[PDB]
Amino acid sequence: PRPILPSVPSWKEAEVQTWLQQIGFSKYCESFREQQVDGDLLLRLTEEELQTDLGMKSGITRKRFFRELTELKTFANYSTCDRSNLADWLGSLDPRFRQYTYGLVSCGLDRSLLHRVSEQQLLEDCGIHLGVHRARILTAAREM
Amino acid sequence: PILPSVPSWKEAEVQTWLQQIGFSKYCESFREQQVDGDLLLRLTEEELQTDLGMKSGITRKRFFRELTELKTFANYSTCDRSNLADWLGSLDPRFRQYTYGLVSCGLDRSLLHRVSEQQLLEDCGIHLGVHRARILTAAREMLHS
Amino acid sequence: EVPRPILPSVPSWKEAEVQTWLQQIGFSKYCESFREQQVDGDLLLRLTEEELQTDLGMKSGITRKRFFRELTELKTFANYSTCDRSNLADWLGSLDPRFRQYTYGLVSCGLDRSLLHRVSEQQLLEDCGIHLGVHRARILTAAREM
Amino acid sequence: PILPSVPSWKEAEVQTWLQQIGFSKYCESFREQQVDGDLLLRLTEEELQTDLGMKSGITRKRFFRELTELKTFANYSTCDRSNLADWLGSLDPRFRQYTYGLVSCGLDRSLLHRVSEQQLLEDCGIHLGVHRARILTAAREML
Amino acid sequence: RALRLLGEEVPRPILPSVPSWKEAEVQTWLQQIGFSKYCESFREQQVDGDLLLRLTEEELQTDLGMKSGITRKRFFRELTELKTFANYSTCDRSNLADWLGSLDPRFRQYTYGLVSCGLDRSLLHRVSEQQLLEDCGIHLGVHRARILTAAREMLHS
Amino acid sequence: PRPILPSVPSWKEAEVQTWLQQIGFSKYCESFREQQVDGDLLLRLTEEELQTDLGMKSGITRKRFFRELTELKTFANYSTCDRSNLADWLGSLDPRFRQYTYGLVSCGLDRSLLHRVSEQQLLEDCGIHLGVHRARILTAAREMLH
Amino acid sequence: VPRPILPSVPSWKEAEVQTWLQQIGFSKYCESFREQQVDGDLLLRLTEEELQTDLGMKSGITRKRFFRELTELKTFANYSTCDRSNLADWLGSLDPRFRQYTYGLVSCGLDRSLLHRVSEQQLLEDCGIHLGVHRARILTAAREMLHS
Amino acid sequence: RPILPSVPSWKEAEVQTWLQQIGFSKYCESFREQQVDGDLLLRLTEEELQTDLGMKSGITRKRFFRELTELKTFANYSTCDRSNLADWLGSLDPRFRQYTYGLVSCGLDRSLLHRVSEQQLLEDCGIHLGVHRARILTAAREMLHS
Repeated sequence: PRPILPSVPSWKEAEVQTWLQQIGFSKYCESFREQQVDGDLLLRLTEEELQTDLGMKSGITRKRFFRELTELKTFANYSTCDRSNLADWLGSLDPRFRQYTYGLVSCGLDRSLLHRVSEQQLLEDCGIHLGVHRARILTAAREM
Repeated sequence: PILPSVPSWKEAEVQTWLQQIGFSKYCESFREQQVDGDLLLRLTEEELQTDLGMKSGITRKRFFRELTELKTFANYSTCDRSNLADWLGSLDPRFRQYTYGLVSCGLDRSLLHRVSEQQLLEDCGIHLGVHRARILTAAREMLHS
Repeated sequence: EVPRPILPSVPSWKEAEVQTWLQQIGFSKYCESFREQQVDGDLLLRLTEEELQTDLGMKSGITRKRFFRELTELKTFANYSTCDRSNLADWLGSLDPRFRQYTYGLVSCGLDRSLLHRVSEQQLLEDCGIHLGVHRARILTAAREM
Repeated sequence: PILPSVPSWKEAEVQTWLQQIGFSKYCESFREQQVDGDLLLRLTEEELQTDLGMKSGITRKRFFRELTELKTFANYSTCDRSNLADWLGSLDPRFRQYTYGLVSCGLDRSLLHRVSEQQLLEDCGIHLGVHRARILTAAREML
Repeated sequence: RALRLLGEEVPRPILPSVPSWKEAEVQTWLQQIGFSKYCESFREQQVDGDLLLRLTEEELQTDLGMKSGITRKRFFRELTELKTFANYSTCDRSNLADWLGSLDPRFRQYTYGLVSCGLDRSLLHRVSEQQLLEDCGIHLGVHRARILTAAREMLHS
Repeated sequence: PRPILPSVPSWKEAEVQTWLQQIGFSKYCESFREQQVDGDLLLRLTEEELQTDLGMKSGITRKRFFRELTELKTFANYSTCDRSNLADWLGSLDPRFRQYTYGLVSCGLDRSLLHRVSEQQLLEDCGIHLGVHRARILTAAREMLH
Repeated sequence: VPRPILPSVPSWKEAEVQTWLQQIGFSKYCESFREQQVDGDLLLRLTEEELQTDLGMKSGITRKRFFRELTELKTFANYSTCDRSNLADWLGSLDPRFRQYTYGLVSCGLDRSLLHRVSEQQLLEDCGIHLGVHRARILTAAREMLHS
Repeated sequence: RPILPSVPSWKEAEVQTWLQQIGFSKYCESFREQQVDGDLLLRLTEEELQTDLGMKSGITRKRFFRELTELKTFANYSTCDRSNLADWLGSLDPRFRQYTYGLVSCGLDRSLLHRVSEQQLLEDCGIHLGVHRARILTAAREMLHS
């Protein structure tokens, strides 16, 4: 079935490899192995890195990949890196927002600091690309 | 007739559709690229040209003509809780095509009032200004709770 | 010497009628490209400079100008009844007969008489393909009254 | 004499004119490209260089010098219902050359007042700012 | 009485009617100024008085084959002298030459540029900075500013 | 004798070499040696230098590298070059900010000067790329006792 | 009248330019300067671009050495033939080093009376004064000049 | 460990000796070929170092500038520095002494310094650190004149 609370931030190369198999991306196992992609790097993967460093030339294939990564990010356990439980805060707003947890905690944001965050920061620093999402997160952050 | 549940389509249903619209030539590319319903609905000019090998702008226009038809008469119920499809359709039947674009950003009826022109263009993929403006206008004259 | 039929239902034209028109206007040389690219009425009415150069192989700007001269004539005298419920054709024509050529551009965006008042300059240029500023300005002005 | 009806010229008359002005070398290109009166009047720098193969900027300048003459002394009556030709000419004989530019956008005397500087440049092909400004000024005060 | 125009250095004739010059007179002038090397190019391209007066950096480099910026500068130095002392009577009905000359003798060189756009004394008051640069080919800002200033302070009533 | 926090500013080529081995970047030992990277240069290393001069072509590899370097920078002993103890000031704000110490002291900033620092300075001169971090550091700097 | 102290560079011919190149250790470039027909006027107006592309001086360092010599020459040159209003002494009074800008200003037809109206853009683009510090000083002093 | 070296007056030979002392003998040939003397050494840019002197590595350039900054910090500028800007800059911060030649080359002195802008200190005088620019500017506005 579908894995329950995987601790992706603490994943090692081997766990990333397993996940690539499960989602039907075995073709890319070699690249990910050579590049030594662990949990931290997987969560922070960009379009650019995927295309140039991991050899995923097709925009459609990349879209499929990010579709899977988004799913993983949505259901991951962030407890090692998420002391204030931003995951649950984001999830309460909309389950789909949970995917942004690692982006926020990687900049050192927590519940208490969230109120002061700017739109630019959510886009550039936290990697929230959808305006709709940014706006909703911003709004809710100002009112808690 | 029956409206196809394109959001839930798999590669095989996409392959069938390509045949029906006279694009059998492209079946192999779509198979290789593993285009399912979700990816079909979200297909861009760029992806069509570069990743699927549809070099001609005219051919791409023909393709989008067919895709727009499909999108107009698709069943979105699995992914469209608030029934944005009918809201769009009531404005103009041709706007139903934008359903998946809106629900893919997590918009629904309640959130629609707050949407910006930039958001409709960049996030939702509504390319025609005329359409954007009409959708924006009608969204502001909704229920604001 | 005007191509026959006059007052044609270009929106409903198929490849064959496009082919016939190309012959009549002395562009037989391009029949093959139009055939290969499967240009019908709808696509002919929406044809761009870019598509004409790249996809249909009309390399000369002067040849493209000759082509658009003919296409403008066709668009000016075409029957748009199937696709133009609000009769934008007559509205445009009343302003200036030459403006009737913009009918398909306006109806293809889903504009009609009632919506026209709200249209912007950007919309007329980008969405409706009205390239001449003079024309855009006149159409815009008249739209803001109705 | 009588001014030639350049708007109605066919390929053959364009060919004749090229010979007369000493541009015989370009007859073949003009023939291949099927340049008639309408296209001759609307010819751009770009078309002349790329489509007609006139590589030299100096040669193009010589060509436009001849074309401007032709435009200045052409008969526009078929296409110029409101006689913009005479209006332009009265301002400055040299402005008659812009007749076809204006009538091709569907302008006439009555509409002229509403024209903008951008429109005269982009739509009508009036490249000299000085000329644009004078035509604009006079158009607003006939209103 | 600083008249070096009666000097041996200065190309003959003095006060030439350059607007009416034909290829042959252009050829003669090239010889006098030590640009014989370019005679062939100018002949081939059929440069007459009107084209000589209107010549641009671009035409000089690409169409006439003068690849060096320094050589072009030398050329324009000579052309500016010619333009400064030329007779513009055929083309300058309102005597813009004298108007420009009264401001500064070296501004007379702009005469053909101004009359070529259809400027005259009466119209000069309305001229813009853009027009002097793009239409008249006055490249030096200092010159543009002085001409502009003087034009705005003209009596048109 | 072994110190807890390493004195990276005083490191020589040999200590840099050792560190590369420990973090699994032995592959790059040669490049670092040829380029004569010491502690000072290691602390000041940029993306560009890492790619072009040290031959680390992969953006993923560079990310792994900087992940290790950030840790080193966070826990380094800066006492030789940090007379006013900006390290502890930054650390008090957030332990993760200690990584910016060498950036600040390399421009000649100290506690007394910190109040005057601008956003542009923190970005261009000090190399603080994260907006969130800049803003927090800036805020705290303005509200200091001069 | 045989040897002058301050050289009349504006009136120099090719031959005097050639001699100067030899003296400053740039004999290697004599042929290029000869071929390009560089006289005093052109020497004084030489740009970075012309020096690199037309005269073949590829190195930025070599160009810097060249301009170091040219700046000296420009600073001490006699401009009397072309400088009626004595802008040279005006510039010199501000700072001796600013005398090097004389030919740049007189070549645009500036003089003392016109100086008050000059703009920063003009000093940079038309007169070739590249150092902002120099432009600012010249601009400041020019604001206290009397115009007509 | 040179005491007050008169770098502005240095000839090719002294620059060569200096290169040897700092472990850059590899670059002696290029510096010789390009005829780098004291004046050119003090005014050297990243661009000239890369393109004209063949120092391809950014890291090597950084090492070089580290040495040059040291030399500039300890140099005797008396030939070119009549108002003793060197001591004024040094009194502010010993690390500012390195900017002496940049300032005096533009003809600046103690009395003029106040009129300089931040852009001028960057573009004309080659002061790359914003923090340094701002500190020099501030102190210049508050100084005692005659």
